[PDB]
Amino acid sequence: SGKTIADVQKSATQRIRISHRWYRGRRYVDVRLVVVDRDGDFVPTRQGISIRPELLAQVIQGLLLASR
Amino acid sequence: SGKTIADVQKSATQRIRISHRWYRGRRYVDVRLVVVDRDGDFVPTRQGISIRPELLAQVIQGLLLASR
Ligand SMILES: [Cl-]
Ligand SMILES: [Cl-]
Ligand SMILES: [Cl-]
Ligand SMILES: [Cl-]
Repeated sequence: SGKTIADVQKSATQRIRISHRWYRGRRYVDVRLVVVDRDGDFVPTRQGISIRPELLAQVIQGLLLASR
Repeated sequence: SGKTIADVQKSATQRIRISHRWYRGRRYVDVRLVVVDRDGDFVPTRQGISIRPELLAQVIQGLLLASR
């Protein structure tokens, strides 16, 4: 599917995965909750968002604003 | 409810909203697709992630790395 850029460990069972995912000729930044399933593998969930490259700077500035 | 920090305009009917949200005493940073239900009325979808403040630096770093 997508190439993993960063895996941020939330807990023993959960991570936020930031990946590049190509779709129909555009490279999205996918930010997604991945959780360990009954087999023990982390698997992506539907709790995630696709950021096209032109919005990525605004999203980062938003997170900086949200920092304390 | 939560407090909106920044909205990133994605399409006419969509934004990526960065907000503060709380569970009882605990603050989180939430990044979420919001979309219209009724006219100009932006409701939150399950397409989003919640980040305790101590993970925010790693999410920012991932996103920056994803720009490359
Ligand atoms: Cl898009
Ligand atoms: Cl783009
Ligand atoms: Cl968390
Ligand atoms: Cl924290």
